[PDB]
Formats: sequence, structure tokens, C-alpha cells
Amino acid sequence: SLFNYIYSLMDVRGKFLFFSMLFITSLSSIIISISPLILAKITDLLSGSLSNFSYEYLVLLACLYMFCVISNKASVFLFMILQSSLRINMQKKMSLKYLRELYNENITNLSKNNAGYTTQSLNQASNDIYILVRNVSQNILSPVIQLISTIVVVLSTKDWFSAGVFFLYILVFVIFNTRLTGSLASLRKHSMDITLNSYSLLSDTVDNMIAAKKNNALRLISERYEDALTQENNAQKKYWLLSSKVLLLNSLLAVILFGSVFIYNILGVLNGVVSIGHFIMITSYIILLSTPVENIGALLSEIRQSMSSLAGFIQRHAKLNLSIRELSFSYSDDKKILNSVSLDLFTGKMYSLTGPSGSGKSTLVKIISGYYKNYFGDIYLNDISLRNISDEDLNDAIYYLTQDDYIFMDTLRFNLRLANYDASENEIFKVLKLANLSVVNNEPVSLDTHLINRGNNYSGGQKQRISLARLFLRKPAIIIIDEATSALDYINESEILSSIRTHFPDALIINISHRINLLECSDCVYVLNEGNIVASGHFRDLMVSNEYISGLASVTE
Amino acid sequence: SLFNYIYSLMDVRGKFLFFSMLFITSLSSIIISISPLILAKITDLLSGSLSNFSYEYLVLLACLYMFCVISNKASVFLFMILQSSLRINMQKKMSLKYLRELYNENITNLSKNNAGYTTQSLNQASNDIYILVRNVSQNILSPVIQLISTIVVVLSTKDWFSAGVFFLYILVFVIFNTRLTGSLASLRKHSMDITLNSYSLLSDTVDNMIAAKKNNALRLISERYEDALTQENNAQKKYWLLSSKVLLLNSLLAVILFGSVFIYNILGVLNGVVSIGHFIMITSYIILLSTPVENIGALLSEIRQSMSSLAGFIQRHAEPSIPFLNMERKLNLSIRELSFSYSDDKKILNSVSLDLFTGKMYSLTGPSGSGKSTLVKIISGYYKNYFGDIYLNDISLRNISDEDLNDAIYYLTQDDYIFMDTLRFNLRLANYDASENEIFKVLKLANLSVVNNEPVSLDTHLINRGNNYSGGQKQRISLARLFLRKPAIIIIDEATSALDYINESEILSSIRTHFPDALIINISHRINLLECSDCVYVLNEGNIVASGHFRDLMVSNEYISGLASVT
Ligand SMILES: Nc1ncnc2c1ncn2[C@@H]1O[C@H](COP(=O)(O)OP(=O)(O)NP(=O)(O)O)[C@@H](O)[C@H]1O
Ligand SMILES: Nc1ncnc2c1ncn2[C@@H]1O[C@H](COP(=O)(O)OP(=O)(O)NP(=O)(O)O)[C@@H](O)[C@H]1O
Ligand SMILES: [Mg+2]
Ligand SMILES: [Mg+2]
Repeated sequence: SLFNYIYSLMDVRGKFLFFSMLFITSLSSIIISISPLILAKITDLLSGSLSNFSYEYLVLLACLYMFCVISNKASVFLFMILQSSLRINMQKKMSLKYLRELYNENITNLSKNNAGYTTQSLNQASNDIYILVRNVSQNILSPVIQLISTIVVVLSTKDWFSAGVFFLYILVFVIFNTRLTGSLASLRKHSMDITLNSYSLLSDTVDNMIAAKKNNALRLISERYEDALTQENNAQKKYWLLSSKVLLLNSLLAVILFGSVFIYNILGVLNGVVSIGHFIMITSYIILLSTPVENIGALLSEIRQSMSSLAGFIQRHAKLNLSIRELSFSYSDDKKILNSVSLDLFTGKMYSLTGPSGSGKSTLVKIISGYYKNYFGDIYLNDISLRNISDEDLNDAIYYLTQDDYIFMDTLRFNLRLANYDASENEIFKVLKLANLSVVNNEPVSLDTHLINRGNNYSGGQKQRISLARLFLRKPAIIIIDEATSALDYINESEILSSIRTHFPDALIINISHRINLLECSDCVYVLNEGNIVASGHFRDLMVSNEYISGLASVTE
Repeated sequence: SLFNYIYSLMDVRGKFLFFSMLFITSLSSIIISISPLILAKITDLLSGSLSNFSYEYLVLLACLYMFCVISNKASVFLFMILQSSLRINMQKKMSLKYLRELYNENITNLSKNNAGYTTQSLNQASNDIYILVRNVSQNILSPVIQLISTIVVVLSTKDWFSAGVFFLYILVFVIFNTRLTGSLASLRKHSMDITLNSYSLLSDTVDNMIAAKKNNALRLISERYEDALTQENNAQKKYWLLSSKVLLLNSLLAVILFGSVFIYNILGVLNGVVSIGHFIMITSYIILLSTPVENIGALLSEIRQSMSSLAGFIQRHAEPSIPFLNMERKLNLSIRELSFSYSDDKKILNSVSLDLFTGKMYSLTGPSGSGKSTLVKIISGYYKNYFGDIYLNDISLRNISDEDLNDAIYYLTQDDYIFMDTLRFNLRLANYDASENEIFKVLKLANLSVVNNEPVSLDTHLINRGNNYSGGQKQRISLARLFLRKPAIIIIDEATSALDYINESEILSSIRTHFPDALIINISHRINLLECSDCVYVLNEGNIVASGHFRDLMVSNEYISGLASVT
């Protein structure tokens, strides 16, 4: 499942580059596994006679050893060039898949993480893929070829002690390291998660740096980050201590077992039972074997470490008449936000909704917008349930102007093209007049105006006008205005709301406001209090009967 | 400049670990540079003698070669363990320095770049320090010892051709690689900057993902990112192609010059002019020299690459107050001919003259372009590049420190800045030494003591941008922060807009009662807030068009007449 995802990230070019890395590393392993027999033939030849044909043969063997070294050094440079070229090839498809994965996630899941967390999650996952790609193509065929060749030729020389101890080392190595690889993977995954938590805390402090600066308390903001970095260091030191203990125990086992083979051949050469050519062949195999053993040690650890951390990443990723009947909602089971709210709204009519901050005006309208789907009750559109409507169809029929502004760090043209991609440059400027954003500071507005992070190069009211302009480019049946014109003066506010009603005449408009101006101009007003509709009717009728609406009208005087 | 900054990042433990890495790498280089002489002596002892060589001396030499190999393999493992331990040691001090560097920057410089850019900037800079630490500890003493040793012993054997060509190789290598290292550093820095630009665009799409989702246009958001990644790939391929061309030219030079030395000693051994012991010593030197040459090639490139990219980071982030000034209890604001521009193209505020006094509530209004927020941001000390003068009790704003100004003036911003932490953390931002009972008293003052008919716990975790609380409930957190501070001037820039008439009027009354001797400046487009004030100021197109009582301005002023038409 996880390997399938990695194989899908590479294109036709990526497949070739991956198999070229696997081929080059396998071919190099065959060539270098011949080297110790060449040294053995050089060594014995030196002890013997030194005829004309013995010097010519020595020179030939010296060239073969040189070719063996050159082939291995050219293969590590070719693996490097192909590996980096494959990194470039895979990263574009990996990043685009991640962005499209985030687009398909629900609002609740999106809001629980952080951008700094999100960008660093891609960094950790992309690294794990790079690690896994390297370990297959490089640490599979290459070490097996070299370990098999070593045992085969040492068995051929009838040296049962060397071939036996060499086999014994691989057998103990694989058993011991796989018995501890699970502990290394857990400690590394736990460290990487704390690392993500440290990035979210840094990202959070930088986004609210203006608030931290004006309230001072550099002590408070830095202590929070210092405690996150201390948790990060302790988790890193735990992994460091275990991995270094494994490296030292694996090194100590190598000097005992391979050292025993070295002393056995030393005593063999002294007593006259073993030849110098065979002794040099054995010592050169001890040195040769270190590289494949290092690759097996990395293969076992990096596959269990990167597979564990990449498993966590994949898991994390995995004419309209509105009729709301007995709608009940809770964010957490502990506390009830909306209880049995029953409404019946009709096309072409402008409705108003008000109440205190805890009543749940935004929640109710977010459920109509399809932000949250875990609700008890029924919401219909022309006798069609919201549950039976797709998110794409609901986004076309209903347009929700959020309480908070979401301005993209790009041109004004990009911010308006978010509402409609096929919009002509003349059509976008027509929408600017409708949003009263055609002229700013007695100079015309250009669509190429670059807007900085959070659109803070524009005033609060000017940001609201960008969001209102996006509405004019869409074609909805239901329009929801959740305190979207609060930072506008009475002139701009009334001018834009009239433009919404004229351009969208057959539109069900739901307006959330705490001001008399917006409540008076509506067909019907609904008072939501502690999650339930306490009062309903015309604004003038509510002024007398309802206490909350009455007190709102007396603020004008 | 740069190296001093890196040396300061290491503590007493970091200094030891760094010099241990430098020592272990240098010691190992001496030991391994002996190895080709041991092989020469093995070869000579066997060569010629028909098994009449001393076996005891052969065994001793075989053990010395084995020790030389083991010492070198133990040194790379010790370097690894010390390097990773030094990475852990240095990263905490590096990250804390970066956060405190960002705190001391001005608002204009912080608004230039997104948090995704900020987090990735630390990633790039921390990597560059790691690279530079490795090159100075492992790529300086180790290759010089090995290159000097090789030339010295080959000169000792009177082999002027091998010693000459080996010197020729190093001389051509250093000249050719340093003549291209400038091109590599430029291409890599340009690639790393495009990488930061890609991270800012991803971070920007995720922060506005809800807006992208509800408007659809996955096409638009993905195409923006696809074009950023294509710019990233093209910049990477440019560097890849040049570095691989350098590697192939350096490799081809090595097979020509070191191949010439190999053939010369081959013909020397065939003709009988050179010994086999000397031939093996020369070939083993050819093999040995690859590792130091690789380290010199890395030293030249990685210092010019990492120093170039780390210079940009230091430049962007790195680039007269009264000592222990005692601010008065009661402060009067005197703004004389204040003029301000964000960019030289247009004037935002022109010659605005005000005189506000302690204990009095003033109102400020006008259109969106007039600059109410900008004017009050300048009083708050957001921007310092202004023409004119602003005084506090005949003390210039320029002569007041940022910490003293933040104590005397509290500015309630138009936008809410809620920290992703507990409610206690969000309120302790205003005062660190606040008692748990004192913080709950402030919650009543902000009408945030009870929510949803249940008492508020100070341990309530607030999510990203505090979006687990309503828009009005977020404003109450900001208002609660005011009650924990002790200011002389309070500025309310549309800070109660998302509150109903009950909460709004209840909180504003609580502000005036708790801070009686406070100069209050209120920005609003609503009649409710303008009527309740001692004096109203109309700002239009960057200048004060009208000043006086609300009733006097109601008739005369055009802007306030447009507001009065509600009923
Ligand atoms: N994401 C969330 N998780 C948990 N509780 C939430 C969340 N969003 C809102 N609430 C709570 O739900 C209640 C209603 O929130 P909301 O619907 O935003 O308020 P509102 O009635 O629109 N008020 P206002 O926007 O301030 O004018 C409050 O008690 C909030 O704290
Ligand atoms: N950072 C900035 N860079 C450039 N122009 C800016 C910046 N901030 C504000 N402006 C412009 O300066 C003018 C005044 O901005 P600002 O001080 O926020 O407005 P305001 O008078 O508070 N209006 P409003 O908040 O909408 O009721 C407008 O033309 C803005 O576009
Ligand atoms: Mg709301
Ligand atoms: Mg403003």
C-alpha cells in the first residue's frame, strides 16, 4: 500500500532513473566482489618466481584491480547524479498531490493543525520517501550479491572457519539489529512529532508577533518555545543514545568475530597451514564486508523508521426555499450549541438573524453552508436533503460571506478569480464598481495590485469589499451575509446591499447583524438565544413584543 | 562576521564536541597516510624472496595495516556520533535566537513575509550552519595532512614524475574548481529563494483553504502552486546540470593525470627501472588521494555556497530613547503636523494636527481611505518613518522606547490576534505575574466569565486563529488583555464591532470606570459611539476636515450627515 503510493509518484522518466540506480549498484557489486581474488593472485605471485611472464601477469592483475576501484567510484557518482535527478522528478508530483489531498479534507480536520505544521509535514514525508527510494535501489541487491559471493569463494578455498564465522556474523547481525529496530522507529517517530509541534508553535508566535510585541512579554512567548525545544532535545537525545549504543555493540561484535578470523589465519600462516595469498584474500574480505554490512544495517533501520513515520502521515490524510426542521448541533458532545431550531425561509425574500455571541448564528449558517455534517435533524432545499447534496452543488447554490476575511497573498485579480476562473478582465472590473472598490484614494484601482499576507496593505472595510466582490462573480440561489459589512460606513454598506438585491433579485438572503439598520430593511427577523429561536416576525412587531429587540432600538436615541 | 555568529551558537559542551571532531579527523588522517608505506614494505618483503622472508615481521606489518583501517573506521563513527550530538546542542540556541531576532524587527519587515517562509528560512539557515560546521571540522586539517604527506614521501623515493603530477593535479583542481564555485553558489542561492517562495505560496493556500474550498477553483489554487514548483524544478535542474558537468570534468582530469602516473610505473616495473614495492605504494597513493580530493572539492564549494545563502539570511532579518524614563500617571497627546506615507507614490496622512487631553473620551471617523488605523498605529509606534512631531507631556515619541510606549499606550487592534494556547496564556500575554484569581476577575470585566450557560475554565484550549470561539468572543479576549494592563492612553479601533448592544455598552462602561484617568480614542462608523464622546474628529483623505461636539458636526459635516441618515 505504502510502496504502491511511492511507485505512483514516479513517471516514465522516474521509473527509468530508479531502475538505472538499481542496475548500476548491482553491476558495481559484482565487479568489486572479484577484487579480493585479484589481490590474492598478486600476493602469491610475489612469493614465487619472477619471470618475464610473471611481471606481465602482475601488471594485468594490477590493471584489473584498478578497473574494479574505478568502476565502483564511477558507480557512486552515477548513483548520486541519478538520485538527485529522481528527487527533482518526484517532488513536483508529491507536493501537488499533498495540496489536492488538503483540499478534499473537511473544515474540522483542516482547522485542528497549523500551516507551519502543514509545510513541515510535507518536509518529513518527502524525506521519508527519499530515504525509502535510496534503500531499495541501493541497499537490496548490492549487499546480497557481496555477502553471497564472499561465502561462496571462501567455501571454495575449503576454509570452513572463515566462511562459517562470516556466516555467523551476518546471522547474529540480522537477528540483533531487527530485535532493536522497533525501538529506534518508535523513538524517531515520537521525536519527529514533537518537531512538528515545535514548528506549529513557532508558526503561531510569528503569525501573532504584532500582539506579542505590543504587549511585550518576550519572556512568555520565548519560554513557550524554549519548553517546546527542550521537549524536542530530550526526544532527540533518547534516540541518539540508543542508536550510538547499537553502533558501538555492532562495532564490538565485528572486532571479536572478524578479529577471530584474522588471528586464525595469522596462526595459520606462522605454523605453515595457510598460504600468504589466502591470508591476504581473507583480510581483504574482512575489509570488503564492512560496506555491505553497513548497507544491511541501514536497510533494516531506515525501512522500519521511514515506514513507521510515513504510515502516520498517510493515516492523518485519510429558486431555493430553505426548510430547516428540528436542527440540533454540538461541536463536542459535552455542550449543545443548537437545539431543535425550526425555520422556513423562501426565495426572493431577505431574512435577518440576531442574538448574543453564544447563541450560534454562525454555527447555524455554517451547517447550511455544509461546513459540518454531523447534525441531528433535517435541512431541505426544494424538498431535497442537504445530506443528499454534494459539496460542489451546495457551493454553487449557496454562497456564504464569512465573518472573517480570507484574502490571498497575490494580485487583486487572483483574489476575484477565486470566485470564477473563466472571468474576463472587463467582467472583473465591472464587479469592482459593484463592490465600491473601483477607485481608492482618488486614483483608479488596477487589477494587478499586489496584496500582502492577510491583505494587511488594505483597510478593514476594503478587505470586506474584496469578499463582497467575489459574490458578484458567482451565481447563487442563497446568499448568507455573516457580519460581512461591519467595517463599512452607512453609505457603502447600503449601496453594496442594494447592489446585491438588484443583481440577484430571486435570491434568499440571510443577514447576521447586531445593528438596527440591517434588521429594519428585512422581510422577517429571527432572534436566536442560547441555541433556540426565541422570537420571529417583522422588525416593528418584534420591537414591542421582544425585550432584546426593544433595547436594541433605544440605542439610536 | 559569519563565523563569529556560528562560534557563539555553541556552549562549553558545543566547543568541546566541535574540537573533538577536529582532533579525531586530524589524528585519523596521520594514521591512514602511513598505510601505503606499510603495503610497500609488505610487497618488498615478499617480492624477490622465495618464501625466505621473516614471517614475524610480515604478521607485525599486517597488524599495523589492520590498525590503520580500524582507526579510520572508528574515527568516521566517532565523527558521526559527535556531529549529531553537536546538531542537538546547537539547534535550541539557534531557534531561540531567531524568535528573539523576529521580536526586535519592525512591523513593516514582519508583514513582508508569511510564517511558512519564516519556518523554512530557519530550515535553510540551520542547514547552512550544519554544512559549514562539517567543512571546517572535517574538510580543513584532514585533506592538507594527507596531501602534504603524499607529496613528501613520493619526493623521498626520488620519484619526480609521480610527485610532480600529483602536485600538478592539486594545482589544476584548486584553480578550476574555484573558477566555477561562484557560478554554483549563485545558482543554488537562486534555487533556495524560489524554494522559499514555493513554501510561502503553500502556506498561503492552507491558511485560506476554507475560502478556496467554498469557492471551488481547485484548478486556480493548484495551478498557482504548479507554476511555483515548475520555477523550483527549472532552478534545480540548472544547478544539477552544472554540478554534474563539474564532477565529470574533475573525474576525467583524474583518469588522465593519475592514469599517466599508473602507466609510467607499469612501464617502469616491466623495464626493471621501478620496484614492485614502489609500484604498489604509488597505486595505493592514487586510491588514497581520492578521499582528500573529494573533501577539498566539498570545502571549496560548500563554504562559497553556504556562506552565500547564509549571508542573504543575516541581511534580510538583521536589516535615540531616554534612559529609564518615568512616564506620568496622566498623559496628554499632542500631534503637530503629522504626515505619513506607506510608499513614496501616495500620501496617507497630511499635516494632521491634534491636541487630546487626559481623562477625556475622543472619537475618530471617516471613509475607508482616510487613515484612522494608520494614524493610531503611528501613535502606537508601529511605524517610525514619519514627518512631524507627536508628544506625550512635552516628550517626543522618537525619544520614547518601545517598551515604555507599550506600557503607557494600549491599542486594541481592528483584527484579533489570538494565540493557539490556553485562555490563561492569551490573558497572561498582557501581564506575566497575574494571579489566577486576578485573571478570573478580568474575565467578568470582559463578559467572558460564563459562556453557553456554563462557567469558563482558564484551561480552555483555543485552536488556530482562535476559531473555536465566535467573532465577538475573540474580541472579548483582546478586551480582557486591556484590563490586566495599566495604561494612560487606550485606543479602541473598531474593537467591539462583533458585540451586541448589551455586551458592547457593558464593556465600554467597564473600561471607563476601571481606567478613569485615561485618554480614550475610539474609531467607529456607528452613531452610538460618536454621541457618547467629549469631542469627535472627522478624518477625510488624510486630513482632519471637522472637529467638535457630535451635535455641531451632525449638521455641518457631510460624512457625519451620511451616518445620521440611518433613521
Ligand atoms: N469550532 C468551534 N468549536 C467549538 N465551539 C465552537 C466553535 N465555533 C464556535 N463555537 C461555540 O459555539 C457557540 C456559537 O458560536 P458562533 O456560531 O460563532 O457564534 P455567533 O452566535 O455567530 N456569535 P458572534 O459571531 O460573536 O456574533 C459559542 O459558544 C462558541 O464558543
Ligand atoms: N500596509 C499598507 N500599505 C499600503 N497602503 C496601506 C497599508 N495599510 C493601509 N493602507 C492604505 O491606507 C489607507 C488607510 O488605511 P487604514 O488606516 O487601514 O484605513 P481606515 O481609515 O482605518 N479605514 P477602515 O478601517 O476601513 O474603516 C487606505 O487607502 C489603505 O489602502
Ligand atoms: Mg458569528
Ligand atoms: Mg481601519
